[PDB]
Formats: sequence, C-alpha cells, structure tokens
Amino acid sequence: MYIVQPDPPLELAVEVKQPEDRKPYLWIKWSPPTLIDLKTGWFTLLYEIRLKPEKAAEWEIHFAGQQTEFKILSLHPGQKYLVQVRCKPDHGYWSAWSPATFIQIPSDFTMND
Repeated sequence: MYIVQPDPPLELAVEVKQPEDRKPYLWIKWSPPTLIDLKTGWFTLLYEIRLKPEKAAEWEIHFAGQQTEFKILSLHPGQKYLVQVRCKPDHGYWSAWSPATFIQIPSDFTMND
C-alpha cells in the first residue's frame, strides 16, 4: 500500500471564454489519467483546482468534484494567473502540488470596446 504516483490530470488546458450573453470566465479542463477508469462502482475520481493571480499572496482552492472542467469568474483583465489541478487515485492519495500552469488573462477580458 505504498503511495505511488501513477497519472495526474495531465494536458492541463486553460482557456479564456468570453460569451456574448454570459459573463467571461476562465475555462480549465484537464485530461483524466490513462487506464483504470474510475467509472465503475461508486469510487469516482474527484479533482481539486487551486488558482490565484500574480498579486495574490494566498491560494484559492476550488474543489470541482467529479466534473473534469472548472470555471473561474473572479478574474482580473490583463493579469497572470497560476492554476493547478490534481486527482486522488485509489492507491495514490496526494497532499502536495506540482503542475503549476501559467495562464495570462487578456486585457480584452472585459468588453471595453
């Protein structure tokens, strides 16, 4: 029962979505770990996303759950954000982070046109 690190949610794709009607948001989506497929039985793989802008001294943790995509509404146009998501496989629980992804929120985030 040694805690090994098989596959974290890799291919962390971060996109800024600006809807015409809805509010502009950061759309974070990741790829589920290869093999296993924690779909059978009530043992689903939950994901947690932590993010914060450059001038943020503290991290904002947002637990997504079973869904493999998360949206951030509280964003500052024209600022750097750091994002991380990780899952907890049956034989490999986590207590630390690693995949720090750098995403730039465009100044065009707000429709100042």
